[PDB]
Amino acid sequence: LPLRFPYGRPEFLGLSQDEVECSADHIARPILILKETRRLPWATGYAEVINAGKSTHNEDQASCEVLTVKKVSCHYWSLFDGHAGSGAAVVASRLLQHHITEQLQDIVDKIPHECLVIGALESAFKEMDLQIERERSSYNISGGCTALIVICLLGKLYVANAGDSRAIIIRNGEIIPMSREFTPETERQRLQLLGFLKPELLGSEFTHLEFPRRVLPKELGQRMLYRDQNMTGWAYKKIELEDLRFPLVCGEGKKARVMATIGVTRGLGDHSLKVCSSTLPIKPFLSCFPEVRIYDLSKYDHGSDDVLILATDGLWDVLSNEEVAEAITQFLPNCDPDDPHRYTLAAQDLVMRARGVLKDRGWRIDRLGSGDDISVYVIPLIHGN
Ligand SMILES: [Mn+2]
Ligand SMILES: [Mn+2]
Ligand SMILES: [Mn+2]
Repeated sequence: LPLRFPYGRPEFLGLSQDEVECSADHIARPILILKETRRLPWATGYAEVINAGKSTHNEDQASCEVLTVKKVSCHYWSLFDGHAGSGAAVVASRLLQHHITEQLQDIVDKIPHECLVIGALESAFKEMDLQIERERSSYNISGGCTALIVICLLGKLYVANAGDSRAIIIRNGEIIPMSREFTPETERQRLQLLGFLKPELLGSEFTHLEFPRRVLPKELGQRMLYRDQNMTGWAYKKIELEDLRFPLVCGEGKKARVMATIGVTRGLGDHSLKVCSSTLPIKPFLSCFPEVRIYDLSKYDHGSDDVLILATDGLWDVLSNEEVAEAITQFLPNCDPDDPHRYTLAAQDLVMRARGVLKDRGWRIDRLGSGDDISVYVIPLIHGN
């Protein structure tokens, strides 16, 4: 089938086709930034690298614009971390904002108003999914992608997250988390519940229960700790045949997985994803619905160095919130607070601090660099006062 949109890098980078090829160098790993002569809304800074060489395309995508919800002005920043291809990421980065605009036009003025714009976003994500499900048949939309977006609507920042990217606010050196990551660990109980009530999704290969280690057949009938979908701690249970299957949810942290395949549990796409060497679908245990978090901009007067950082797992997998905050409060004093390439250079710094430098034959931050794609938005919160 033909692609739905041609693969590329975020539009606002204004790249020629040859420049895109020139950026896909797994060796050089150029850290593409926004041009001096191309300004983004709020003077937002963006920086970007390609993987170390695990996939020939940069499967991260991003886009941002000022949209107009009329029967009006809504700032939009988006970050999509694609996997198993680039179709989802590209499509979502071109059409989600339109799904946002539409779902907003329906509520453009005893339910608080913020609950309608939240509901607008969760409805929007659901219709970006679906559209990817129908057009999957007529277009090549490969893989899936995590989606993290923020809109600005009437002085409130809505950060909607569906994936493992992360958005934090640094306000006077204080880090304010504006998203939470969605993993088998943070979301075990939603999954185990679904395995129990809809057992055919486990299909006699997975148990909805969870055990502290791999359950051997020599322990068949022994007492052993387990965790159930409505449990937080652990209890014993006489191991009983069915518990020899592979555990639906297993691992610890960046080790945790659902059905030994995927480590992130929300996002878009992946309608066809099945377990390795199985006919078992995966998308049931997934959710396109984001968690929206709100930030009222008028409740505080922002300096020049009070930023909103959006990055994909490529950054947060190697650097800590703290580490990021430090490196950003330490970089911005270097640039004239009136300079607008400021934040583009802050982003480029973050990317550099995570990409690393190619040592003997590896990338090193004597800690190791990041080999995932890295995309970083540094949004200045002064432009919202
Ligand atoms: Mn990816
Ligand atoms: Mn990740
Ligand atoms: Mn990634």
